[PDB]
Amino acid sequence: KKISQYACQRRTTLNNYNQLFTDALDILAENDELRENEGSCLAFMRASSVLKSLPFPITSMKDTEGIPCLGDKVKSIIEGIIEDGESSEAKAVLNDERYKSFKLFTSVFGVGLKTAEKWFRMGFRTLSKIQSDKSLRFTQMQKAGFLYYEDLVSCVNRPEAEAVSMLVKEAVVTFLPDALVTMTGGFRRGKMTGHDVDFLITSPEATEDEEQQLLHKVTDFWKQQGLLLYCDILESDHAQKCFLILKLDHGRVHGKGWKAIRVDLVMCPYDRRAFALLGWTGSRQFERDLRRYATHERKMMLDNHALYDRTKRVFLEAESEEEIFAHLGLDYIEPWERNA
DNA sequence: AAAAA
DNA sequence: TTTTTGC
DNA sequence: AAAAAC
Ligand SMILES: Nc1ccn([C@H]2CC[C@@H](COP(=O)(O)OP(=O)(O)OP(=O)(O)O)O2)c(=O)n1
Ligand SMILES: [Mg+2]
Ligand SMILES: [Mg+2]
Ligand code: NA
Repeated sequence: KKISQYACQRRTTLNNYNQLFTDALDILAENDELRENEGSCLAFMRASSVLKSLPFPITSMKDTEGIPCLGDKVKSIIEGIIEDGESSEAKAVLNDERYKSFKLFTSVFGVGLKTAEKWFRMGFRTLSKIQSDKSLRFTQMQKAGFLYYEDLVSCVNRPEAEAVSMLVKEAVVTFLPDALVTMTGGFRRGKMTGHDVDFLITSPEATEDEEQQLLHKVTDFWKQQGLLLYCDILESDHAQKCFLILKLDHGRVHGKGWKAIRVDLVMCPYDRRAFALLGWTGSRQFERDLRRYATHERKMMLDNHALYDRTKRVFLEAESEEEIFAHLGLDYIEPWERNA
């Protein structure tokens, strides 16, 4: 069986037999993201992804024969881990002051690569020193990121994700009773934890205006209940979406009595719900490779809204994810097998 | 950093 | 070798 | 007026 270089042609389940290798490759990838080396970052993410798909652990260099996305640099890293159970390259990154600061600072909601680099060059090394500084000015996103830091840093579990699903569905059906709400992201792929809870909302009978107002109505409703801790709505991925922080009462889940949860809502037109569901189910790596496969192997363009055939100069229709896979000439990969 | 063009 | 990497 | 939310 020839392992494909594309995550969309691999079944990647949550039982990872090569976490010793992939934890090291994930660290090296993250460091290349920080050093703005996009190419080397992507090569380590693809190597890590292919090893996550293996149905067995790598125990010798012979085991890497025929595996794609493993060049000489990556094979040197694997060799070193086989040697003593550790990666000297990943260990050097874990001890690097810039890397430590970037991981720590970007762990705050509202802090990305640019702000983390700025704070590092200002001489900041701890979150306590950043928060207590009287000259720094924080965005509304960063204020929320610091205020709900401990809750957001400890990730969401499945009872919490299910409790959030109930809250989202309850709010959405009050303004659109025919609306279909689907939990997407990691949790749809069978993950037991996640940094956030994502939802795809669609309605078969809503108007263009009704579709536009739903996220504003749902967030105003939560604001009135005192459950909206943060809200950023992006007007109509070109679909209308919102990045939220919701107050999840402990009583709803099967101290302060509540937990701050990162929630993302995406609203899409009913017809395009298969493309949106596919795009928002992920994983990130699965999505990139789906689009890369479509471009390089089928001369097709795929995105969260549509599938276009560049040769035939026609858009291809789909009522399900299965139909999208069939258009692309791919065997159907179940959501729990997309953990690339 | 790896594979395609 | 140069180009591409989710355009 | 970037910058984050990727
Ligand atoms: N750079 C990205 C980020 C997100 N997504 C898509 C696919 C994953 C989906 C979910 O967004 P995330 O929450 O960032 O992904 P995740 O699977 O849900 O991871 P987590 O469980 O940690 O939230 O959106 C993507 O295609 N590319
Ligand atoms: Mg998610
Ligand atoms: Mg998300
Ligand atoms: Na962040």
